[PDB]
Order: sequence, then C-alpha cells, then structure tokens
Amino acid sequence: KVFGRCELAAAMKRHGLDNYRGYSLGNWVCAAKFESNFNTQATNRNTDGSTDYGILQINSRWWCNDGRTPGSRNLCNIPCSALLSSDITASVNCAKKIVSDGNGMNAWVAWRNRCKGTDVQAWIRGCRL
Ligand SMILES: [Br-]
Ligand SMILES: [Br-]
Ligand SMILES: [Br-]
Ligand SMILES: [Br-]
Ligand SMILES: [Br-]
Ligand SMILES: [Br-]
Ligand SMILES: [Br-]
Ligand code: NA
Repeated sequence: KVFGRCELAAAMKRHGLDNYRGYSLGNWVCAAKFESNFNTQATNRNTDGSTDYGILQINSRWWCNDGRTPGSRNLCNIPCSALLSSDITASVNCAKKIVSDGNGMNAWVAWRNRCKGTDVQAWIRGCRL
C-alpha cells in the first residue's frame, strides 16, 4: 500500500510512535518517506547477505528471520514478511526495540543523512491532527 503524507502520520500516532524515546512524529514520517516513499512493500538487499523490509527497512541480521541469513539473530521474534503488511503494527513494535538498543534513531542511515537537523515538522504541515 502506498500511504499518503497525512495518512501515514495519523497511523504512526495511533500506534504511540509520536515522541517515543524523544523523537517527534515528523522524524518518523521523514524517515519513512526517504526509506520507502510511503510504500509498505519495499525491500532492499544488503552487502553481507541481509535484507531490509518494510516502510522503515528493518534489517534481518538481528531483528527478524528470513531464513537466508546465516549466523544471525531474531531479537524481535518475528518473520521478516510481517513487516510488509498494509498494517504497520509489526514494523512499529520492532522499531521500538531497535531504537532502544543504545544508539537511538541513528540505526537508520537515511534518517541521519536526510532528516537529522532539518525542518521535520513540515512533513506534517496542513494535516488534521
Ligand atoms: Br509527499
Ligand atoms: Br514534528
Ligand atoms: Br537465517
Ligand atoms: Br534467495
Ligand atoms: Br536471538
Ligand atoms: Br495502519
Ligand atoms: Br537517543
Ligand atoms: Na535473522
């Protein structure tokens, strides 16, 4: 599913992602735009054999299990395919544990390079919240 700008913002807020661990709602919406272009069915392969899945591109080396990553962990205890659904519940819950491992939202390379230090509130401008 291809989400709308204001549509995805409302969905993230309903799941308690807004200001989770100190990161405002505009930060998560900016990260989803450049990681996925608001597309829940996005997948991308990595160098070491791992793969990123979903609207936030969660990595299979530690967090989910796709059955093709030798010597990896499944710390979120979930199949990677669950992060591609039209419902964003599984991506949000695992993202909360990822952001709690000690490095914050710096685990997402796209956020650090394209959202960190910008006008992130403009991504929710005009929306009815
Ligand atoms: Br847009
Ligand atoms: Br914001
Ligand atoms: Br595996
Ligand atoms: Br394969
Ligand atoms: Br494990
Ligand atoms: Br949803
Ligand atoms: Br932090
Ligand atoms: Na894994």
